[PDB]
Order: sequence, then C-alpha cells, then structure tokens
Amino acid sequence: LSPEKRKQQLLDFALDVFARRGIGRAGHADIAEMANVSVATVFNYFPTREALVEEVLLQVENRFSLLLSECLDEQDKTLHARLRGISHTLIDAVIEQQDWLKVWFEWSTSVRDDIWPQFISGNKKSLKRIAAAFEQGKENNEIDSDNSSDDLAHLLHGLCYILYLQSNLHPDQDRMREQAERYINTLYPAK
Amino acid sequence: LSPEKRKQQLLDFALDVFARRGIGRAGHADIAEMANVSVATVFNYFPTREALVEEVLLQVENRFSLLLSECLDEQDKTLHARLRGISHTLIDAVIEQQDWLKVWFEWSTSVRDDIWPQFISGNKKSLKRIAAAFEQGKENNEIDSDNSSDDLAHLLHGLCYILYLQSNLHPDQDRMREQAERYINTLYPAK
Repeated sequence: LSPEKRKQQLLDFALDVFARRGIGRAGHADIAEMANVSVATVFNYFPTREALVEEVLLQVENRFSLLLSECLDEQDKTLHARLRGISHTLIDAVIEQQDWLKVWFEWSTSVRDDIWPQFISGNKKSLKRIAAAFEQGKENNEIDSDNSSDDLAHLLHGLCYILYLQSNLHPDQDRMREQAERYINTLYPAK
Repeated sequence: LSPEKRKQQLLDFALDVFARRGIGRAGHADIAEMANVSVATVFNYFPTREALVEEVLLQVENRFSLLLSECLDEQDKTLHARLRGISHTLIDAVIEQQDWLKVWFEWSTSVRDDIWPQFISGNKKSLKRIAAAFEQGKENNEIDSDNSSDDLAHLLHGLCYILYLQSNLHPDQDRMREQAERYINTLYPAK
C-alpha cells in the first residue's frame, strides 16, 4: 500500500506480463487485475501505455547494469575471474527464469520496433564498461592486446547470447558453468 | 493463381506481416488485405493462428538452411572463406531487410513460447553442419585444434547475433564487412 512499494509491484507485474506475452502486451486493466487494484490506480502510476513500457524497460536496463556492476567493480579480480562471475550470474538468471533477462534479449532482437534506439543507447554505457574491463586485462597481460577492447566487448555479448539460449535448453547450473568456461577460454585465450 | 501458388503467396505475405508486427500477432486479416482475398479465404488455407505460425517458421528454418548450404556446399573452400561468406550473406540480408532473418532472430529469443522447441530442433541440423566445417578446418590445420567443433559452431551463432544487431544499427556494407573480418580473426585466428 505504500506508494513506492505499490509502484514496484506494478512494475514487476508488467515485467511479468511482458516476459510472458511480449513487450507492451500488457493493458492497464491486466496489471490492475494482477495487483487487485483499480484500473484508475494503475493510471495514477503510469498515465499512459507509453510511460509503462518506458519504465519497465528502464528497470530491465538497470538490472543488466547491476549484473555487470556487481562483477566488474571488484578491484582484486583478474579479467578471467570477472568473466566467470558474469557467466555465472547470467546462468543463474536463466535458471531462476528471471523476467528481466528474458525481456532484455527480446528487446535486443526487436530491431524494427520504436523501442530499439533505447536498447542501443542504454547498452552503449554497458559496452563502455565491459570494454574498460578488457582494457585493464590487457594492461595486466591477462589477454593479448591485438584485438580491440570494443570488439572483445561486443563478442562478450555474443557469448552471453549463446549461453542464454543454451541455459534455456539445459537449465543445469553445473553443466552450463562448464560450458561457459570453455567458451571464455576459446574467445579469450589466457596470456 | 492455383491453390499451391496462392498458399505460397500467403506464406510470403505472412512473413512480411510477422517481420513488421511480430510472430505472435493475429495476421490473418492483414495477410488477406495484402493478398486481396477475403479473410475467410486465408482461414481456408490456415485454419488457426497456430497453423499459420508453424508453417511460416518452417519457411524461415528452410531459408537459414539454404543460406548455410550455399556457403557450405562447395566443399573445396577453406574454413575462413566459408565463415567470410556466411558473415557477408548475413550482413547483406540485414541491409536488404530480409524478412526471414528478422523473424529467425525474434524466434531465437522466444524462449518461453510453444514455438521455441522447433527453433532448437531445426538449429541442431544447422549446428551439426557448421561443426563439421570447423572439424574439416581443424583437419587441414587452418585453425587450432584446441577447441571442440561444437563449441566453435555455437560461438559462430553468437558472432552472427552481434553482426546482426550492429548491421541493423549501421547498415553499411563496407563498415560491417570490416567489422566481420575483425570478429573472425579474434574468434578464429588462422593457422
């Protein structure tokens, strides 16, 4: 009933519907019925369908930023330990069927929708941070310097994509952690 | 228009509609208007939404297979020329805004949908073909033997995903072919 808790509950319900039915496939009435509140109440928190999609996608973007922030902001970790931590958190997000990550990947392939500039613009901040991790790895001679940090960062997103699909096919923590390590060793050979 | 030509035309129109609006949207009336036939006629060929989707996705699956066959069936090409050809064909499919490829990638991230097991079941005949290409490359000492052919094949899918997104951002043939070469050199260094 507290306003901040209500708003989060409504956002989580909309994200739930987006993950099940598709981004923007939630009516205010649908959200109202999940929250057992009135339609007027949902419109109080999200005056338009546009505002609801924008704020849900902002939450999704923030969750991805937080996933990288937890693994990349530790100061005493090699590049390969950081990559392992990212792969581990992604795998668990799949096994836990986390709605935000399912919407994140659907968002990424929505290339003809009007929401797709916001996917790109939000994720260049994440690419910048990932590239910084690869640059620090190069400085520490943990990987070779012959490939650009931007290319390495883009390739990490490609790794996350295949790890995402494979973890949905086989949601097995041990099996997928073993798979992630092999991918990382192939893509990012040690130095 | 004989009935089998009419059905193929409706399927091609359905692909157009699904690429614009999403695989999950009721397209019978939209397809009807594109074909200049009644919506009853479209339901004669596709009695349910589920039938229309399954048959469109089978066409999409076949189109990806034909891309692979065209790039893999020469059998005297080197591995890196095959990888280059696949990447170039993908880039041009984005620049030409080919509907089947947009739908293919949306299908790939539809992981909770009843349609996803078919994405996987068609994807393993693709993986197996790509894996064999990598194995032949390892046989001719064109790449390191250090990484399993199945892993290399999965990683190629991740490379295609990143190239797909970047080509949609920057549908610039020169820039994307340069980008693809860097990716191939990073993931699959020659010799």
